[PDB]
Amino acid sequence: GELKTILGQAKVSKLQEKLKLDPRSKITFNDFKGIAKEVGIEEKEINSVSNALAQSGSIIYLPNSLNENLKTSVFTKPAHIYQSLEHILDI
Amino acid sequence: GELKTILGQAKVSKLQEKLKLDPRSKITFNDFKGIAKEVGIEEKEINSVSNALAQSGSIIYLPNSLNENLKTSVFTKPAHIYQSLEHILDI
Repeated sequence: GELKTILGQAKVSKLQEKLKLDPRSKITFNDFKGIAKEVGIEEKEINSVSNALAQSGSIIYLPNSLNENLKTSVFTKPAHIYQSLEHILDI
Repeated sequence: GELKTILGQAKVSKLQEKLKLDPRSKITFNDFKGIAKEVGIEEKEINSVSNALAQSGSIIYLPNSLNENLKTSVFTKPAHIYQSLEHILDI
């Protein structure tokens, strides 16, 4: 199923590109779902895609957080957050 | 916790930026593992990180492919592959 795998991945790549163009750096998870649907990602796959993007460091999305804000927020440009955190904690 | 999750993700973000700057567009999984180790990702974590990067569309990695070339190859700049494939097949 190499062809099917690649073509589905291509949609998430488009999602990554669109989050890059978007000037927002923090959006709601509902906002994120809408952008994912714009590039053709099916509803039943959005949760899985959000998890893959978080584990790959492409977004920060912390649905298990008890902080009400982080729980429903998607950070779409997390490189700045990673770099800032390692700077201020000197690690 | 949120902080450990973010700092773990930061390593995979660093891996993505190393792969972007590497002149090669196709590397062995062995070489991929080595670059990941350079940024602190252990061999114990590599399979999960590669799954997340593949599902995110950040790499193409088809280890179960029967084509002997693809099964050990990591495509580190797949954006051009996605574009070409959708173009030549007209969706």
